Amino acid sequence: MDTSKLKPNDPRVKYETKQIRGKTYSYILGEPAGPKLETVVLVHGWPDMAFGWRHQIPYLMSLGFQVVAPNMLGYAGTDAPRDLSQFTLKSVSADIAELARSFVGQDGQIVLGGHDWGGAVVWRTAYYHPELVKAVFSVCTPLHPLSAEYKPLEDIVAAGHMLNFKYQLQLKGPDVEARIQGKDMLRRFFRAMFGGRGPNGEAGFSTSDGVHFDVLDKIGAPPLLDEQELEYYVEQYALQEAPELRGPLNWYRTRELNAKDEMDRAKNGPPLRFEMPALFVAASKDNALPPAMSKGMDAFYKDLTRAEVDATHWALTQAGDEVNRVIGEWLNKALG
Ligand SMILES: O=C(Nc1ccc(OC(F)(F)F)cc1)N1CCC(Cc2cnc3ccccc3c2)CC1
Repeated sequence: MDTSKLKPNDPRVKYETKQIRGKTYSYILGEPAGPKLETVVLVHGWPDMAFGWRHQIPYLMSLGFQVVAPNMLGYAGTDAPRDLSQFTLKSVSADIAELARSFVGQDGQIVLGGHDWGGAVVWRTAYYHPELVKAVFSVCTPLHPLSAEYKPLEDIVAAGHMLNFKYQLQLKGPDVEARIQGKDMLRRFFRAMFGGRGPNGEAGFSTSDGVHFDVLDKIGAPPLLDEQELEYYVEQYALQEAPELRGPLNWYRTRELNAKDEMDRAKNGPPLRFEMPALFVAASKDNALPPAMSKGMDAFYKDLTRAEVDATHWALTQAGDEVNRVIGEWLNKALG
């Protein structure tokens, strides 16, 4: 089988829509070679897309897995409700359960794979729905404990803490949504997000000030995306209603919301415990989420697998041939 990465609107996959929990959920369906072992749900992050697994989906299809990878809430052909409560990691965990059970049955079981914000989803979905996650893994994103207190992110960086998150302030703010609308800003925006730099090495994104709008006129075509996926990321992001990034940025506007759900579970609900197999693929140059943040991840697992790729936050495509190698071998022994 052709195990190369997925090309834009690749014929080796199905582009299907399925209504779940009130919204339309676009997804890609990558189907196995021969009789499937399992079904795998792949979850991207910000500002990624189901297409962000181009190196993984065909590889997992070639391993005999049925692969579904949905565009999440706010991204591409999936709906973006106005309700902030729909972008909480809980409700979206409830989404992934319904989309899974839409494919393997209510008693079925799934190998869950997420990354970035989707990396935080698949742990939540493994926490909320352990009836279903036979094996869960996350790339770049390590487990964060259930939130017990809510602090506005402004107050946390005002005391010098969590400065690696100071970009969500502006992101959650009106700036990125108001300034990046239409194919033209989105295109330059994606040059920025995927490693673009300007004539004097200005970066379109930094973890402290987020999107830099003054550089994005000057920023070149990206090292981690050819022209056709950059134009595929923009053709697909234009699917959302202007301002097209309300949904994609909405994943950052739910700090207090997720707090209320997890303060509930940190006090009443069960503790953060994973008794199903788990892989964690850290990316070395993930300037967004450093591999030190993984820290005391392992004290929450019966059987956790550690891994690390010398790569940026965009580990699915940069280190894709090394990531596919890592997930495959872990999947092979985790399921036996
Ligand atoms: O913003 C994120 N990723 C990202 C950042 C910058 C990017 O631009 C580029 F990297 F390309 F330059 C691209 C993606 N997140 C991904 C992981 C989420 C999981 C999470 C949730 N809550 C937490 C609460 C307390 C402690 C840790 C927590 C971690 C956070 C947001």
